[PDB]
Amino acid sequence: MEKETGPEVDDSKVTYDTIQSKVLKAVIDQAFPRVKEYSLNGHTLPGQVQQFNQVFINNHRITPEVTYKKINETTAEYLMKLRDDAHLINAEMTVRLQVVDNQLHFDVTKIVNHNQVTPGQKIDDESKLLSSISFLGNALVSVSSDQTGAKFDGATMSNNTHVSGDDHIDVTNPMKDLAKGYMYGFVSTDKLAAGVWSNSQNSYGGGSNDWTRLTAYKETVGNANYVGIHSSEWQWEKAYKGIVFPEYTKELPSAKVVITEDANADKNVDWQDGAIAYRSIMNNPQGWEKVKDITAYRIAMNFGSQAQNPFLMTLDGIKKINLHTDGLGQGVLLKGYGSEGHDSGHLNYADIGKRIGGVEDFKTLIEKAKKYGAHLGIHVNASETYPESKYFNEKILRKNPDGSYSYGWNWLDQGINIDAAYDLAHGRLARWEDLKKKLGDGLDFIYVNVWGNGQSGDNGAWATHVLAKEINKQGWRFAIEWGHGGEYDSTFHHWAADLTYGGYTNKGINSAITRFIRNHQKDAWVGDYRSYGGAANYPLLGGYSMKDFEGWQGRSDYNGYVTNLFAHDVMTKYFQHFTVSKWENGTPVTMTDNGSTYKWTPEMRVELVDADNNKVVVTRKSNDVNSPQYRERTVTLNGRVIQDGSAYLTPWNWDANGKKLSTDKEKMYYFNTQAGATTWTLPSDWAKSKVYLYKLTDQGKTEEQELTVKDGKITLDLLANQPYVLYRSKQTNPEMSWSEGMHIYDQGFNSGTLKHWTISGDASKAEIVKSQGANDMLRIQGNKEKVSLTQKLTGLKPNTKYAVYVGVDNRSNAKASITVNTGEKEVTTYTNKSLALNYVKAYAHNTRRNNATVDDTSYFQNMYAFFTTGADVSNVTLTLSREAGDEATYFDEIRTFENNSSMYGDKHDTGKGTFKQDFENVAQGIFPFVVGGVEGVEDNRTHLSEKHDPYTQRGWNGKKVDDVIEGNWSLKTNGLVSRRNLVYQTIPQNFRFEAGKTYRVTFEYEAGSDNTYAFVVGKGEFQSQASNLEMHELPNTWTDSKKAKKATFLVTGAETGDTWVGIYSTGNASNTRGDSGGNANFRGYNDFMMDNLQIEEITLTGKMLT
Ligand SMILES: CC(=O)N[C@H]1[C@@H](OC[C@H](N)C(=O)O)O[C@H](CO)[C@H](O)[C@@H]1O[C@@H]1O[C@H](CO)[C@H](O)[C@H](O)[C@H]1O
Ligand SMILES: [Ca+2]
Ligand SMILES: [Ca+2]
Ligand SMILES: [Ca+2]
Ligand SMILES: [Mn+2]
Repeated sequence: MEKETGPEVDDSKVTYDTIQSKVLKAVIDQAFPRVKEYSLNGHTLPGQVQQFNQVFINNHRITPEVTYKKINETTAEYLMKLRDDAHLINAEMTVRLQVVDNQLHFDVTKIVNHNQVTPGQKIDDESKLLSSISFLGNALVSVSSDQTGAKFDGATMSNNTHVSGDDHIDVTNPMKDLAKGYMYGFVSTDKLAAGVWSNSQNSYGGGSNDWTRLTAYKETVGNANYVGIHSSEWQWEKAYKGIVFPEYTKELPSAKVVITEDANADKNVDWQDGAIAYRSIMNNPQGWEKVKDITAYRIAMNFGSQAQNPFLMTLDGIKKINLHTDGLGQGVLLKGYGSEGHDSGHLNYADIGKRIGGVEDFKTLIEKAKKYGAHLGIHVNASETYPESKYFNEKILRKNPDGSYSYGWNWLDQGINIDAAYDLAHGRLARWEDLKKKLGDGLDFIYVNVWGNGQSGDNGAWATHVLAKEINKQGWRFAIEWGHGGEYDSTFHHWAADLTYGGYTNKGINSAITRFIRNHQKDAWVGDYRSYGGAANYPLLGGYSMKDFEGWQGRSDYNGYVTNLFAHDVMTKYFQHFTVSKWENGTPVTMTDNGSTYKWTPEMRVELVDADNNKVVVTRKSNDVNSPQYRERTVTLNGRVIQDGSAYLTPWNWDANGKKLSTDKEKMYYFNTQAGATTWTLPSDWAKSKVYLYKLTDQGKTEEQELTVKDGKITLDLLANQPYVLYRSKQTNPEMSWSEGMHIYDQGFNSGTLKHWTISGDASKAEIVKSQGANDMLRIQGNKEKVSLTQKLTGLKPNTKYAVYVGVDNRSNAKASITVNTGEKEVTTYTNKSLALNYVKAYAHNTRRNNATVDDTSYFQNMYAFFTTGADVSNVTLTLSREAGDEATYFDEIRTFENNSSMYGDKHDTGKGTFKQDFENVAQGIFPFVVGGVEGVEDNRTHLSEKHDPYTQRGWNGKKVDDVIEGNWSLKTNGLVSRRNLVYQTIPQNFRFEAGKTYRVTFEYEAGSDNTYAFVVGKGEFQSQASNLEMHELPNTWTDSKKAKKATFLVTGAETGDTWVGIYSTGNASNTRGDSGGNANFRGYNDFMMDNLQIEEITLTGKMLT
């Protein structure tokens, strides 16, 4: 390339003015809100040196008619009239330029559209809206190739660990052309650096073209090249299908420049100085301050009516983590907080799940969690819905150009995507307000799943900012699924924080510039995941690594959850208590992974600081990518080593909510991923103190040991992958009030003792033991006489109907029982040997080997008693018992909760009399059935279907069968045809067919096809050597009937007491009658629904005999 030239500047017809603070002067044009040049401490940066007196309004070029007024020494104002008759533009906007110390503020302070526009109302011609305002072509700041050290540095969105989103461009003549959007952008000389912020929600496209609030341009002026940073275009009045959006969707355009000398004392002026200064002018995502102290994120899952994780139970999980981390902060995402659980009832945000304890228990969870620094969030969806949801309506549904439904997710039911723009234009905001009204204060975050993938149409920067603003207005923090989503407002990105998702192209934001700026404000980054290479091969700042133990994707590994907190998250969060001040890259390395060999330039040293002038230095131990030292760092705090390679001894001076700890509560955490002794220098305020070490377990601080301090040092030679904590004085563990609000003490056997139970019989026969997943359970075995354990049920309401269950896995033939005595009445339920394996994937005691009870299996199933309190609730007792037997019974999870079922002779209490299940008052699950093994351990595709006429019922969109047969609820199975396996079955603890007695079993059913499902009678444990079943294939219920059919069967209990009945998915092909895809799923060809179950003990007489 040859040296470039462009027109010189003739300013003979220009009148300039100046506005200035004490430190910064800006020369501004009186004709147009343009800054020619900035001066600070005798140094200069150009602005827009060549006049460009045009703006673009709705993408039309306009020469504004401008009048000017200098308001005061720092502030000028411009009235800009905008007229273009041919394009129906008739408007005016007012702009102010204001110097605030070393900042320049550009604000559109008033906009008037002379066309008639009413937010929320019809507009007959959308071209009458004032929809976009662009000042592209007027740089807010620039640098010239004639200036020493002229450079531009900008960040774009990249989620590929191999590809940095950052550009670093020397501003030279000649240079390559530049006309490109950026999220962040800095220009600098060797004397001054500038950064630019804008609230513009412009996009130039997806990927690296998105979130492009700035635009950088090269312009050649005389003999110099300038690179200028412009705000990208701003949005204003918008509509969807002629309906103007609500007023709150309009945000007045704003941009700021900040200009700085050296800001990190390294005696160089570059983009890093700009980035430090940029923190004073940037938007900050709402709730960001909380992020640095949320050390323990995880998901607690409910799904398919099962109530795997009742709100009050999650509080016990929080207490376990509080003990095990010694008071680190927590963030629990409640996936399935609403309706029947995860992916039920979407859009009705206020519908808090009733079977997990409803709004009352959710409020209690939020309140009691505060003292543990545990913040709750919920999973919501703003992109698709199901017929059951109150908000399912034809008008909200997304249609394709050909008129067909845009079908969404199919799992429990077939959903349909919604049109998010229609939704915004028709009262979406009110749904968040309804949830806020019902739930009240204290919820931390809303996690909006799926948004950003286009299912509901436009989910880009503007639409996401609007959505985030609705959520933030209720006082909630915004969180999102995708690494690329919600760049402006999000504080958490699930695909950044769960390192296992999506592979190397779909992770967090791969930008040193962006991470420098915002590391402390969000978990949005690239964490350590060696097999992705590039930025993920041991990032020096770490990066959030999320695991779970409460059922999400079948995750149950508590111990691995805790070790991962300490292996990745403690130091990640430590760094978030400081701001990045310096970032030094090393030499490029060559890596090979994921099918390519590529160059990567790694960070080698990162420095951070806080408001107390503490200094943290993180250094990679080697730039050699093939050395073990590439994946090691040292960390110093004011020069003192706190991490070196596999071990750290890190101070922690913040309580679980982030508040500064008192001196006597200051501590240090030790963790080493390897065996071996390590030696550490103590800080001066520890060097002469006594020091005590504790091993951290689910019981809190254990194995107290005073350490020997020699020459101000300590040496630690402890277990690998085991957290420890150090203090300068002896510490104890607090009372945890286990299971508070649940009417019993320590329902999950987490307190390490049984002393709060009254034990009758030989107490040595009852012990707390760990499952194969380390889940503590009550075990009774080897007893020659009855052993019972009793507690009072406390805090009950008088004259109230209740259910109680205990999870039970009985490996003995001996009777294992749950008994409630109300003071006035006693009810009891028992099981002999358990015969049904547990297939509920989100449930902690399913039969997956790694959370098996014993012998690699789990037969845990909920064993219920139903009772009613009288006038006096001071002596209501719950007893677990086990008659004599050699083998073990395991019990875990005692849940007592209001319930209004009437299953026993039309009465509530466990008792004699005809059994009936109308499904209208189910405590949880699909009682008296339990899900079978048809899908193995799964988020089972059988659940309680909820009525919403007409959408859930025959005829809507050609639906062949009703989701709900009678009342508001039925038992629905979605699409589980041709599986040759058991869909669900009774178990004797839920309904016992007594030996030698005969029962009439009746129910109503829908079936979409002939002989796809069968009513079956079995006994003992089902094996798919296959078990004998009595098989009754069921015809479809709609080709020759306008409603569900009634079925009736006689069943005599086998002498072994283990008879059961159920529904089996046959080997027959279903018939979708020429329909396919979403239509076929929605219409119910492959479905089965049951309702109005009745089981009556009878004596065979007369014609019953035939
Ligand atoms: C990872 C995740 O959140 N997936 C949910 C997402 O799935 C679509 C893509 N595969 C993706 O974004 O990852 O959105 C759908 C709803 O449209 C589901 O919520 C996905 O989660 C899945 O939910 C089902 C139950 O519906 C099961 O629990 C799966 O285990 C779970 O991954
Ligand atoms: Ca510097
Ligand atoms: Ca337990
Ligand atoms: Ca019903
Ligand atoms: Mn449903």
